[PDB]
Amino acid sequence: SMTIRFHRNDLPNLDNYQVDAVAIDTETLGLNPHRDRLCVVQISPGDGTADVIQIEAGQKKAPNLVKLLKDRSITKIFHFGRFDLAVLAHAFGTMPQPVFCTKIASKLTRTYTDRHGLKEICSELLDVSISKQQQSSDWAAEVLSQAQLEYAASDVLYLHRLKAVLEQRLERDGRTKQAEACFKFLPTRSELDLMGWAESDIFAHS
Amino acid sequence: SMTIRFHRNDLPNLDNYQVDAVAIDTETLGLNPHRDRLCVVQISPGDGTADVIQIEAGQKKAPNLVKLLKDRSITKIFHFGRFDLAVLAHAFGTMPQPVFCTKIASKLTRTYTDRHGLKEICSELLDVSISKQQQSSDWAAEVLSQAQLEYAASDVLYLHRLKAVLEQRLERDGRTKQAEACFKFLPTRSELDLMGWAESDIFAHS
Amino acid sequence: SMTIRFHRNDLPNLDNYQVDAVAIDTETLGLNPHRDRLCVVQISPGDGTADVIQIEAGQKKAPNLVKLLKDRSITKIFHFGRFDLAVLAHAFGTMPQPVFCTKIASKLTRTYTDRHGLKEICSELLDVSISKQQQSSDWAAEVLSQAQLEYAASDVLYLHRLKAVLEQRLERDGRTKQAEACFKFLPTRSELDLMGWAESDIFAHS
Amino acid sequence: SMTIRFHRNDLPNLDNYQVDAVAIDTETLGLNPHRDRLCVVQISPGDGTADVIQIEAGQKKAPNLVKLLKDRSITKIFHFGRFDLAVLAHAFGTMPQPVFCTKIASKLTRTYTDRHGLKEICSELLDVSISKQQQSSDWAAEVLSQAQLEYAASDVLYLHRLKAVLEQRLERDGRTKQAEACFKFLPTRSELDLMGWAESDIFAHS
Amino acid sequence: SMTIRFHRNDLPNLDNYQVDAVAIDTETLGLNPHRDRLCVVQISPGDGTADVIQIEAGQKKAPNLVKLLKDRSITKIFHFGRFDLAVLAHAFGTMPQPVFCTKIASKLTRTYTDRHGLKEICSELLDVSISKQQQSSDWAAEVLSQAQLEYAASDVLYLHRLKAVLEQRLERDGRTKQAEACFKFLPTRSELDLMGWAESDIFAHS
Amino acid sequence: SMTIRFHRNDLPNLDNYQVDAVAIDTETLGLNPHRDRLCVVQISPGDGTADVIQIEAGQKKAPNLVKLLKDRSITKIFHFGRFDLAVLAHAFGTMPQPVFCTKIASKLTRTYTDRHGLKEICSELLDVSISKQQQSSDWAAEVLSQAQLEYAASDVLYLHRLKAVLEQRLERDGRTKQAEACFKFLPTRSELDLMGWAESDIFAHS
Amino acid sequence: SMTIRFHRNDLPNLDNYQVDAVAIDTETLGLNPHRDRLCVVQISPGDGTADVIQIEAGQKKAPNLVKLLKDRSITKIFHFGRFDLAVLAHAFGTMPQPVFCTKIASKLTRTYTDRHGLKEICSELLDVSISKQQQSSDWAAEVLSQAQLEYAASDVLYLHRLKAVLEQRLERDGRTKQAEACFKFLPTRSELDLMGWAESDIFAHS
Amino acid sequence: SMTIRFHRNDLPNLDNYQVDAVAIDTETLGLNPHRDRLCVVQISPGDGTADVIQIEAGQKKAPNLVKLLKDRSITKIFHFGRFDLAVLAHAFGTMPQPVFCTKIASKLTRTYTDRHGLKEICSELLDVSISKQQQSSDWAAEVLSQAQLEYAASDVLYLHRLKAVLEQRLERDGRTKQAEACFKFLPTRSELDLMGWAESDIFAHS
Ligand SMILES: [Mg+2]
Ligand SMILES: [Mg+2]
Ligand SMILES: [Mg+2]
Ligand SMILES: [Mg+2]
Ligand SMILES: [Mg+2]
Ligand SMILES: [Mg+2]
Ligand SMILES: [Mg+2]
Ligand SMILES: [Mg+2]
Ligand SMILES: [Mg+2]
Ligand SMILES: [Mg+2]
Ligand SMILES: [Mg+2]
Ligand SMILES: [Mg+2]
Ligand SMILES: [Mg+2]
Ligand SMILES: [Mg+2]
Ligand SMILES: [Mg+2]
Ligand SMILES: [Mg+2]
Repeated sequence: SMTIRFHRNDLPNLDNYQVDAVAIDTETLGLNPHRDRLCVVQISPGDGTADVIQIEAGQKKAPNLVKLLKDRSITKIFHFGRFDLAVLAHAFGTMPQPVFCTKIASKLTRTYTDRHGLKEICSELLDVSISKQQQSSDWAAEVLSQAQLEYAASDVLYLHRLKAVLEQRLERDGRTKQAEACFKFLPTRSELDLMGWAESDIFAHS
Repeated sequence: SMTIRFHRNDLPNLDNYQVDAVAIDTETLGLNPHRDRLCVVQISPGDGTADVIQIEAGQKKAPNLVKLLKDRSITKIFHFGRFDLAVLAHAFGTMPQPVFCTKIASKLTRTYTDRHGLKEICSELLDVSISKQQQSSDWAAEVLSQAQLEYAASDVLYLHRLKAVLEQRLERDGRTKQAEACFKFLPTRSELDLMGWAESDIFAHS
Repeated sequence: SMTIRFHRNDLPNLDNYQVDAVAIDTETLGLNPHRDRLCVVQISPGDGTADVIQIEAGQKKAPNLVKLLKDRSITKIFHFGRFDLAVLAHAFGTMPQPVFCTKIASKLTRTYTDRHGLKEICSELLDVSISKQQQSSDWAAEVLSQAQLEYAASDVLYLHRLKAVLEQRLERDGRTKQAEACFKFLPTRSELDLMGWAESDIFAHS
Repeated sequence: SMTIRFHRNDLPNLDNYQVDAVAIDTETLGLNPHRDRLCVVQISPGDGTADVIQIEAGQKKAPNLVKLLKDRSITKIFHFGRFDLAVLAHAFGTMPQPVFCTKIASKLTRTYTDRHGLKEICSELLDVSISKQQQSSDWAAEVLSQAQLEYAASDVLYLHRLKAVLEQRLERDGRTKQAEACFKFLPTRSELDLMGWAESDIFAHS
Repeated sequence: SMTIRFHRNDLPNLDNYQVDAVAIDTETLGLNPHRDRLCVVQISPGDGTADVIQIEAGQKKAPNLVKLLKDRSITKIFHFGRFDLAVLAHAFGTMPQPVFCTKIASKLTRTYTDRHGLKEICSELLDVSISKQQQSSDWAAEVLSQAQLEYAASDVLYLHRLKAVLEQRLERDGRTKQAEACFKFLPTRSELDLMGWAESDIFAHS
Repeated sequence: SMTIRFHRNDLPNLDNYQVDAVAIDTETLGLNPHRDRLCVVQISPGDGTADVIQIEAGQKKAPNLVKLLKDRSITKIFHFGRFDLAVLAHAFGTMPQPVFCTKIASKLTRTYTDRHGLKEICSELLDVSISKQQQSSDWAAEVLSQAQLEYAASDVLYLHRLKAVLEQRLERDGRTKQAEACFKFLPTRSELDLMGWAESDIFAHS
Repeated sequence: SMTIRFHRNDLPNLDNYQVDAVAIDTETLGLNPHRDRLCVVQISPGDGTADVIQIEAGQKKAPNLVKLLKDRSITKIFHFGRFDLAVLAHAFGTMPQPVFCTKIASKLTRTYTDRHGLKEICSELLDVSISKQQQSSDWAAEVLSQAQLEYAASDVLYLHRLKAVLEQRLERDGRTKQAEACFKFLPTRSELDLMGWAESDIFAHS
Repeated sequence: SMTIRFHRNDLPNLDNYQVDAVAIDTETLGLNPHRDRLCVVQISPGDGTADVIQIEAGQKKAPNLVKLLKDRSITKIFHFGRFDLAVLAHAFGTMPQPVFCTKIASKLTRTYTDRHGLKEICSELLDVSISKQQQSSDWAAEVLSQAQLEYAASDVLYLHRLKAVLEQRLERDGRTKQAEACFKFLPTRSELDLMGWAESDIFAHS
């Protein structure tokens, strides 16, 4: 479709990615990065379109995508980047930075709710309804459905708008500096997950 | 005693504190910084002596101590600095930095135990036995006992040795960079505690 | 509308409030009064209308509303006043009294259920259906919607009727005196919450 | 002994009780006042002696003791009066008042510990060691041992000293007014226990 | 209606009750028999009709109903008689016996489910759909609704049919003798509840 | 129907069972094999038809079915065979082997979900919707309904297709060898359940 | 010794057992009667001596002991008979009756404690100290130690004294009738354990 | 000492290992094999001596030890081999087999206890007291203490005796075949741990 570009292995070029921030999500075979391989990277330059990239089993390189991940002048926007950063670093050897996490930003601004999922915050903050996938998907399937492409694109099509609103909220309630420190630490939080502390709050007393 | 110097309100001067790192702990009326005032600051320059400073109710200033807290060329060593940093920032208005936390360092090196208390790690890493206070203390008492001064000093007399050993262990098992990122974030972790997130892991999914 | 009067900062006058009891609720940025500011005070004199007052960030005074809060000849009716009393005292410096809490009264009369929410008790006791707000609201928004005004007004439009029925039930089952003692203590319960005991039943054994 | 006077049913007179406050504890057959009868009332006028009164099965009256319970000019001191007030009111028909509870006072002053038992607070606040009874006692036995009399007396011999110290601590940390409101409510808390709410915090949200 | 006869205080006579078994349920102000008075007794002779008896506050006698409760030649059928037996014994001073409990019988026969409620077992065993009351009822109300009468009657209109089917199932799977021993003990189980063991399995190890 | 053949006690012959694998499920009176007898065995040769065999109370033999269970050249396919293997071994004295368990295979392949029920995996892997039985069934009833026969047949009509897809997934993600070792152990796991370890993970540390 | 007579398989005669009550305990290979065989029966006629009977693997008969178990004129005293009754009935085919259980009697009299073990109640009620076995024993060993014989005898040497005291306590606090009903039901409680309800309180609501 | 031979990296030869079974344990930096490297392998040929082998950081080969691990004619005895098998396979690339696990064997024989630790079973089954290490050890230390060597040797010096006794117990209580099936599966259980199922019972329903 005009909204969703599908690719195998990597972006074909970075012509669409002369931007200051990109929105990223991933699909995997599950929540254990050492067991469950990366299957899809979905990314948007913020212009209302998305690229959905199918990652092959055993794929070690994605040079164009990795250029964006390494580029320190490009902010990588995630919703709950803690997981995606670990998966991406594990897959391609580069820990993306710098980052903005809309879920951390939601936790620091939407102090009246415990519901910080992407669907909930898109409805509340953007008046955008994204459909939640009900049946679980084998994202390692050789052929991905158009339904799967649409779900994957919906994860990134709105993160730039979400970041814009959450930055306003962070400034309004006075927590911009703390959010930024969380974003600076988040790559280390993901590293510690890969290293063996996925189940531990390193800052907890016990 | 020759090991422990007692002071009211503040250090009398910084003649003893021409150092690159200081060891710090505090005593309070309890674990809620908004309710439970700061009562004692104990600090050591690492030379085998300690200063124990009695903090008065309503005391808003401690200029000599605060000079050390603000001095970015002086590393402040804590065991579980997350709490002390919040108490100190709440009391005097300065968030101390930069910091080294021996409890975070223990969690990242002593991967074979869940026991990361100061007494346990001093015994294991330093062959130093520190006596644990058994009965709970009113640290807001007008007169502090010599026993209380000794307990307070024991909290800081060994942190320089502990940091030396833990830095070696961090380098041996390859986690120096992650530890340093945790130390950079820790002042924000303490800020978030004071701001209302004391009971939340900001990096958790839910 | 004729049912709902909107105001900024404060009631314009007390012409509508020559009454023996007022019904009050609040909206905030969340459940932590030290973190989450007061955003809305909604109040009804019991005549089938409601005033919805938008409270600005940093607002320290609301003189007309505070006159009602201080007036010991005016009973302040809440549903779960424990929270609202703490928020109001924190915002404006006056602990409202005397009070009647329809949730405490429900607990002492509706001994056949664990459901003591306002919607449930309005349906059962008054045959009045109030719509529950489904999506969470940013009550600190510069502009409040008419939907938000209606939700806020629904919190206070029926508390006088509810108190009338609950007083009858308290007398029928013989617990008026105990309810009144609870209402006398409730301002202290809210004070203790602000002081640091929000998570503790002060009367519990342990 | 000179410290402990034993009585059957009631105090023989109130010659020893021309005082402004009395210290009281009880022994029962267990923690359920409707099932487990009152067996012993122990009381001290604060002069370093104690009266231990054996209560018979089915005993409905204790006129001299009840005169003290009703006397509003005499403060009844308990450690955790919530239970004793319910037992006494159930046994003799009078809810004692006014009261001072050293356990509530401890909770409001000893903010650095979760240990608020009588033995712990006597050691810490009074430097008085009271022996804890290790084996459980049948307090309904026809004959009480001297050991049992000593345990019962130890419960009341020090409450006046404890109240003196805790009043100083309440004033030092600024919570005298809140403590007094708790003491005023406590008789109602005990009434609500007898009425069927022993397992419910009436002030809880849910 | 022809199915439901309403009475105040007691059955007018026992002309309808020349039977070998009666079906009984009750309504109360809640689940604590010492606090929550008996409000309704509903009873059926098994002929497809039901008597619904409104019990007044403070009512100590119901002579015709109590004749049935005491009559050892008449089996009293309950669904979960453990509660009703305690309420009835508390209200009128007679522990009904002998009894049959369809819930105990269900537990001993319907070994393939954890759902032993009356609605579930009537649907499964009788192909009879009884409507569950959704909103909670004040059964102490001076005036009971026809809806309330129908709910109360539905509790007893089918227990004879249920007992017939459950007796067949008990015989089929070989547990008639154990069921009968449970029914013989059940009045004592209800007595122990009234005596103070409502929260304890007396046969448990600990 | 042409899809479902009903039998009493046993298959009439094995003309339909000249196959390399059979799909099997059972129905019982509940989840405790020592208490809850086998009531139904449902089996399919994989050709789109199913045999539903009613097992009588006290039935000790089913010679034709047991020939299939013992035949080591015939793989017995189950969904969660752990339970069925114990029930079958308990009923007829033969532990079926070798086996394939689609639930173990699902756990080893569908690493992105915790939902491993037959309905869920048939929908996801086969695009086959099987209706879940909502009301609980007495499977020991003398007469089984056509609805019950259809539910029982649905348990086995698709297991050959499910095994085909799961074998492909096991090979794709590299866990065929581990799955096969689990299938070899499963008969012992069921034996240990019958022997008294039904509630213990024998491989757990503690 | 003169206190302990050892036997293989059975009592040699009943010359010592012309009594109205016997005290009984057992030893097994564990707490699951279907898995863990009976190994020892220890029994006392109440005269200060005990018989310890070693039960062989596969032993189906113990005629002299079983005569006592069946004899309805002989009360069988246990501490927690619920388990021993199931083990004995499983081993020899006779459910012993009538019974007295000192643990049920303790629960109904010692309302001031949750500690109802034999050692605790012997110390408190009899002033008799019995040594608890610290290391776990293989009671199926071909040769039992004298230490094991002494432990086994200590289980029964004092139950007659314990029953005497507990009967007095039951009469004093008015619960003799309820205790007797519990003793009448206990054989059924043990039957239900053997039948498959060992983990269920049959009288519970859910 | 004559009992303990220390080696760096590997056994110097297999002259001592012309045996049918070897006893093995390991020491690591913690319980996560992907994070916590192998530090020590301790092994005994069953002759009352032990070899303690220090494993270097990054060591990928131990050819003589690995010859024993691969040798299918040599049974590898562990206490809780589930962990050691994963650590050894992760370190050197060979999954040891066949195996005997004394902890699984204990679980299948010592049905009267939940205590299956090596110290407990050595005391009970062998009358051998092994000292438990109290303080936690850094097993990655460049220099291991003689105390550490003795602890490590104590883990393997008695496993042959333990296996001898447990085989007798397995035969006595009839579970040899089930134990052997568990031992055959255990290498797969350890593989599944390394693959990502360390926290899941693969045989559980859910
Ligand atoms: Mg996604
Ligand atoms: Mg994401
Ligand atoms: Mg300290
Ligand atoms: Mg500290
Ligand atoms: Mg509101
Ligand atoms: Mg409210
Ligand atoms: Mg006492
Ligand atoms: Mg007391
Ligand atoms: Mg009912
Ligand atoms: Mg009922
Ligand atoms: Mg089935
Ligand atoms: Mg199945
Ligand atoms: Mg025993
Ligand atoms: Mg016993
Ligand atoms: Mg070891
Ligand atoms: Mg081991």
